Amino acid sequence: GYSLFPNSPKWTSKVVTYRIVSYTRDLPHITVDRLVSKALNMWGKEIPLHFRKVVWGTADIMIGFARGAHGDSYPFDGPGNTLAHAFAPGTGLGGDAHFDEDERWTDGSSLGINFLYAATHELGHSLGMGHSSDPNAVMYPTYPQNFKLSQDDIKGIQKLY
Amino acid sequence: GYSLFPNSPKWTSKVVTYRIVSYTRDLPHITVDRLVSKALNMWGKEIPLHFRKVVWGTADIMIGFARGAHGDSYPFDGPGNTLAHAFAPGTGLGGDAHFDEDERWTDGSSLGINFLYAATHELGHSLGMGHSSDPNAVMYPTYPQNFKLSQDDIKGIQKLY
Amino acid sequence: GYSLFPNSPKWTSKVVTYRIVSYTRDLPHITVDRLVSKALNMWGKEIPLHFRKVVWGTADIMIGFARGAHGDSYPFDGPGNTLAHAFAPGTGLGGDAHFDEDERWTDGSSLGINFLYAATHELGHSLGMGHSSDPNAVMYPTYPQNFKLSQDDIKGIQKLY
Amino acid sequence: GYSLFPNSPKWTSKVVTYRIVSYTRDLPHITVDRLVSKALNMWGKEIPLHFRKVVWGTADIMIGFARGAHGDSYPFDGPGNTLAHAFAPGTGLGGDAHFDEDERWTDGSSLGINFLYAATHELGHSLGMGHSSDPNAVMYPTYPQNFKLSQDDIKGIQKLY
Ligand SMILES: O=C(O)[C@H](Cc1c[nH]c2ccccc12)NS(=O)(=O)c1ccc(Cl)c(C(F)(F)F)c1
Ligand SMILES: O=C(O)[C@H](Cc1c[nH]c2ccccc12)NS(=O)(=O)c1ccc(Cl)c(C(F)(F)F)c1
Ligand SMILES: O=C(O)[C@H](Cc1c[nH]c2ccccc12)NS(=O)(=O)c1ccc(Cl)c(C(F)(F)F)c1
Ligand SMILES: O=C(O)[C@H](Cc1c[nH]c2ccccc12)NS(=O)(=O)c1ccc(Cl)c(C(F)(F)F)c1
Ligand SMILES: [Ca+2]
Ligand SMILES: [Ca+2]
Ligand SMILES: [Ca+2]
Ligand SMILES: [Ca+2]
Ligand SMILES: [Ca+2]
Ligand SMILES: [Ca+2]
Ligand SMILES: [Ca+2]
Ligand SMILES: [Ca+2]
Ligand SMILES: [Zn+2]
Ligand SMILES: [Zn+2]
Ligand SMILES: [Zn+2]
Ligand SMILES: [Zn+2]
Ligand SMILES: [Zn+2]
Ligand SMILES: [Zn+2]
Ligand SMILES: [Zn+2]
Ligand SMILES: [Zn+2]
Repeated sequence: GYSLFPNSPKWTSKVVTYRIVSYTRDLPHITVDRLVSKALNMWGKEIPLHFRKVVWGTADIMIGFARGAHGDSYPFDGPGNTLAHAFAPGTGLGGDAHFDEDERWTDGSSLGINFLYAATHELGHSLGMGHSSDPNAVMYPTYPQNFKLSQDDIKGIQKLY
Repeated sequence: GYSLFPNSPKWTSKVVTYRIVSYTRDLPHITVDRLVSKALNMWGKEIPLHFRKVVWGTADIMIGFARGAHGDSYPFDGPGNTLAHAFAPGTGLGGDAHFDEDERWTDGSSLGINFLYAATHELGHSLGMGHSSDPNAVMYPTYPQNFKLSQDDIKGIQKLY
Repeated sequence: GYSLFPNSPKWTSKVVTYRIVSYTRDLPHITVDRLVSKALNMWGKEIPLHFRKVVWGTADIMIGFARGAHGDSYPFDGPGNTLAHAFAPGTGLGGDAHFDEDERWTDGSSLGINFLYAATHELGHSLGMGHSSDPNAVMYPTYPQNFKLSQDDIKGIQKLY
Repeated sequence: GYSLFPNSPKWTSKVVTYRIVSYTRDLPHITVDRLVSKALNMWGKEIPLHFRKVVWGTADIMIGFARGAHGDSYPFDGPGNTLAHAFAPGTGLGGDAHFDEDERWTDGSSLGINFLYAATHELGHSLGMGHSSDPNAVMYPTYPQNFKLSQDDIKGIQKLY
């Protein structure tokens, strides 16, 4: 089933702040804001953890779109191959979720990777979820138009928190 | 000569809807709309199948331009290499035709891949045509300024429909 | 020294038309127009051949910038690697000169590949010049801020025309 | 510790001019101007060398952003891999510092490679500094939100000047 990160890293505070640092030309900013809130909320409603949005400076969870090298040890690689990545809870880069600007992202109304599903998978990592062996789980290692957390996802996040 | 898809998939309804979901900066939207209609019509006039254009939501044939990964298992790969792809008739991704935004497309007045020819080849796949061994056929596996369906193309599409 | 193309292809008419089909965001259109004229003129003043500019349809020498695949059998390849190519005199693609939009081009006032030098090298091919073994020649196989045709370049073009 | 370039190239004049030739869409021009001044000044305050900014033509130190091939023998390579490069003091390309437009650069307020740190490392090369074996040094070979020259950096630059 589900998995966590080596050593079960998790957010230790009752509240975790997040910030959408950069956006994509593929969608309106407000759309990304709403979808990010929804992705967070689907994990959030299952656990004793609260998220607070900030719009400047540093937050526990820094979310953004970027092309190529962007300040961490995992530069993006253009169209295709890697699509996004996120880091387990912790200080610094810990918890951050990055999306490769060189793909095509959609709110479901156009062609593209479904951003809501992608954000839910990545933010799952940002909360401490590893990959699942259950094909129905959002945390399954491979990639949406209509979904919800699977029982395995809920079981895993509740186990961690 | 011509070929179909393994198991002869084809549209079973008298009418098939299509939608141009995303466009290219290389051309005016209306130009893409017209060229898509023409490509469809060249296959359409030869068979008992009708196409209806829609401009929102899902249609049987979803047509669009995209860079990199875009929601299916065949992400685009930047400039060069793969130029486009389309799927045989069926539910979901079936029938869809995608074009790589990282190439240069033309209506024939500039440098670029001839979009009308490319669309006619891809939509051929969207209708259930495989590749032909006849060099004169639009469905020949390799890539326009002035063409029409070859006798092999017509023979194949009529055989399927 | 200099070389021509296998079989000495050359323009057989007294006048050769040319058209700048597509431009680059790196420079003003008029700048590209002027630099192209200058590149042509440096070869032109040495031979009994005249060039006439056209701004629509097809011309003997079609000049343009493009990203990735663009209608011929040599798609561009993104930043780096191939920078441009041109074809020996002849019908169709013959004589055409293409420049990869994924590099940086300059009129000499910024960072970039010197477009005047690049255009002079490519249009050399468009006129029937092959590569030279003389390092001073514009037609040397490898890549400008201040130059003129070398004696080898002049000797070669005059030999062909 | 620190290293210089083979043969200790260095600026021999009391004053060295610099010009920011091209900018990045990632940041305001003035921001790049300020950060470049700061990077120069951190090396400058430690040595008997003065920098003068120019805004046209050629300067000893030409600074700029570029995609792909850009006029030297080291074309950039798209997102990832090489991020930037600079040349040791000397005529022509000597002293120049180039940054790959295909990455993401930041002033520290967004996602991206920290431009101030990157500029300080590259301009270090432009002044004649090689790579250091000291992990605390800005000149360490690998890649920022809050830094200053390390004692090794200062020792090295003072040794050269
Ligand atoms: O997200 C992933 O799993 C992998 C790499 C990765 C990120 N965080 C990790 C934590 C542990 C191990 C690996 C990772 N990125 S990917 O580009 O291969 C990717 C894989 C799966 C999905 Cl669902 C999506 C997306 F973008 F759609 F969310 C992206
Ligand atoms: O269209 C093609 O054949 C191949 C891959 C492909 C798409 N659908 C298929 C169905 C079956 C088998 C392969 C395919 N794309 S390609 O990029 O190699 C390509 C090949 C041929 C042409 Cl004509 C064009 C274009 F874009 F011009 F239409 C593209
Ligand atoms: O122009 C070239 O030689 C090669 C490939 C090529 C084009 N035409 C040819 C005719 C015969 C043989 C090879 C070629 N392009 S390249 O990108 O390797 C290139 C090589 C040299 C120069 Cl000078 C420039 C530029 F762009 F600056 F003009 C480009
Ligand atoms: O800057 C570097 O070291 C290498 C290549 C290089 C440039 N100048 C050199 C002089 C000698 C030897 C190698 C180099 N560029 S890199 O892209 O690998 C790179 C390496 C380290 C840093 Cl810190 C940064 C940046 F951009 F952040 F400044 C870039
Ligand atoms: Ca963090
Ligand atoms: Ca990617
Ligand atoms: Ca479909
Ligand atoms: Ca491609
Ligand atoms: Ca021609
Ligand atoms: Ca290239
Ligand atoms: Ca210099
Ligand atoms: Ca790069
Ligand atoms: Zn990242
Ligand atoms: Zn994952
Ligand atoms: Zn696709
Ligand atoms: Zn095909
Ligand atoms: Zn070409
Ligand atoms: Zn050449
Ligand atoms: Zn450079
Ligand atoms: Zn370095």
